[PDB]
Amino acid sequence: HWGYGKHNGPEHWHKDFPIAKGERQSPVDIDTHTAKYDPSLKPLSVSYDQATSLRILNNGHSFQVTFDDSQDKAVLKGGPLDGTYRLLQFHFHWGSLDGQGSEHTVDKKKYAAELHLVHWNTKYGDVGKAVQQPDGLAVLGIFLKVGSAKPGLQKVVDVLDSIKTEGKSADFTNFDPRGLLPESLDYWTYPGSLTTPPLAECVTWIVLKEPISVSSEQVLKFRKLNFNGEGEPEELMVDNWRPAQPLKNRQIKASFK
Ligand SMILES: CC(=O)[C@H]1CC[C@H]2[C@@H]3CC[C@H]4C[C@H](OS(N)(=O)=O)CC[C@]4(C)[C@H]3CC[C@]12C
Ligand SMILES: [Zn+2]
Repeated sequence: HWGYGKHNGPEHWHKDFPIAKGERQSPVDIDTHTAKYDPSLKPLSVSYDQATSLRILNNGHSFQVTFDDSQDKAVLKGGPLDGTYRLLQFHFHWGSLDGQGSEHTVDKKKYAAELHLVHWNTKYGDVGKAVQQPDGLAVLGIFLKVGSAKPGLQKVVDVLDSIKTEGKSADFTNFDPRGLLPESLDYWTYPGSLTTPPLAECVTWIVLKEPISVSSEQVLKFRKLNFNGEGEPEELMVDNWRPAQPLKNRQIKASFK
């Protein structure tokens, strides 16, 4: 039932998922001047050398690239995290136009899109158990601006024609997510939630300061995806972002001065 439209979008989600009005909801506006530099924060450890991508899927809300998370092959550690988080999938949020699409904002600035690399804490054994824990998930968030192409994204863009509508999936092996990362791992971090139903308050957010640049042609291909299933009225998969939620009693910490 839930989606991003007038009648089922973010302003409606609290009816099925009352935690939507909870104390640690995501995304948020990152007020860069209010974020506290924390010299105690460790550099983020991103270990993706042995990542095994499996499939690419249109779930009717985004598309995701799924990984083998049955072993510690692609893990996030350090930064604000205690222990080891396995990469499950990455997906994106994007806009109908370049001036919107990101879920996090930076001083109220919206980017064209936001990449989420979703990881779960191995101490909880499976992602279903991890989403029931306040430190279950770590999501690495990367902003996309429009300019030069990101060569590492092109393999993703080129298969989207094969998963146009909700339910479609394809083999997507040997995709290296290191090709999606910016130079700097400087980050902001805060305790938050999933940004779609069920909006579980299980996420340590790690949002990189440095955006990646993608081309207009790359993001145009995201906008050709469909929310609808094949044979239903065509509704472009655009504006699949939740707006910024109240920060309430939280502190955003910066890894950098
Ligand atoms: C209730 C469940 O079975 C959980 C276990 C794993 C969860 C998924 C983990 C991956 C995240 C990514 C994502 O969240 S985000 N934007 O905060 O990274 C959309 C929700 C979704 C699909 C989650 C939906 C709820 C799932 C399926
Ligand atoms: Zn997301």
